[PDB]
Amino acid sequence: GSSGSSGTPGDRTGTSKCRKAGCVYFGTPENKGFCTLCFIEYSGPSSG
Ligand SMILES: [Zn+2]
Repeated sequence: GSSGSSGTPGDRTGTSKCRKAGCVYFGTPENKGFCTLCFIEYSGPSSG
């Protein structure tokens, strides 16, 4: 039950999309641009 949401539902999601290009989710200023998902990977080691 939102008051008047124009865009997409969420709390402290952000206005700009995730820094990454191949990412549908949105990004955040706290995650240095990246989104919740990426933000995690950023720290964790990636392979392939
Ligand atoms: Zn992302």
